Amino acid sequence: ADLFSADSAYTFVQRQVNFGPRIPGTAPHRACGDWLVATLRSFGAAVQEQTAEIKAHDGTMLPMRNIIASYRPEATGRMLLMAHWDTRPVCDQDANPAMHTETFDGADDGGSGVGVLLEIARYLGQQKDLGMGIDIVFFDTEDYGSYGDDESWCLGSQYWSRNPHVAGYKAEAGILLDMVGAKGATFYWEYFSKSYAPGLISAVWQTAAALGYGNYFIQADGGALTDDHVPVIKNLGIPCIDIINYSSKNEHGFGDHWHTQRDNMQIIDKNVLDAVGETVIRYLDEQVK
Ligand SMILES: Cc1cc2nc[nH]c2cc1C
Ligand SMILES: [Mg+2]
Ligand SMILES: [Zn+2]
Repeated sequence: ADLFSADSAYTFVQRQVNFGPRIPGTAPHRACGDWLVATLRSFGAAVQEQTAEIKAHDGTMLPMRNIIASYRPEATGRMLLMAHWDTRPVCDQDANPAMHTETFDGADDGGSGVGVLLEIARYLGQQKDLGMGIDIVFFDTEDYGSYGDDESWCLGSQYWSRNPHVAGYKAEAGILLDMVGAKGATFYWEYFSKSYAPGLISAVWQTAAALGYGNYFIQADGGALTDDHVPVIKNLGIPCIDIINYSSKNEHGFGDHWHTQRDNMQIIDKNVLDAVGETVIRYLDEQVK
């Protein structure tokens, strides 16, 4: 199956990275956001932006910019796809205490999910007579928190889930992609995903298995990860899963590149992007019925 161009997704990641770090409040962030909006529109999506001024953990006032792209916005049966598009300002997990004040590319952490969903949006824009509405949401200000302070992360998704772009917004299911591009990635059952959306997690992991991606989508418990999907679950009641590279066997749970200078384009593996994208596209295809 090649409904999902791995080369194209890779290129989308590289473009994001070549803007420079998409750090909230900086010029590369603004330019990359403009480009994301324009690209989604070029793929036939109706795109709107949700802006707000939000207070970070350190009092910094961030210009949150969520990006919402919709196909068939009038349809009542909807599918939701999510990723965060900001970059963490500092790679304060670098295994070199000197780099805890510098910037990293966020190729996997932010770039990968956005790239996969941009390629999926291209695919969808080529479809005529979609069977369901589809919303692609790029959350801002996901990666600006402090460790141990759970509420300081996922600010864009908190805001959107508490203030959706349409009153009573509902989708049948939600899929969040987070760090879905690194070589050797392992996608285990994230706890909140399986606890609140067991049917969706089963369907997606079995879809991946059927496609030959059981080496990436492992049918075993992973971590309990408070990601952008949890506010959506809690405040909108949408069953959401999180496809995220994480393993308790990793020193940090997340890949060793996470929040280091090594989260750059050299960590990206086209085959991982392809596994995730082919899986998600096949699931969508079998849901628009
Ligand atoms: C702490 C944390 C950091 C992240 N960075 C990208 N996704 C993330 C998810 C969590 C839960
Ligand atoms: Mg493919
Ligand atoms: Zn991060």
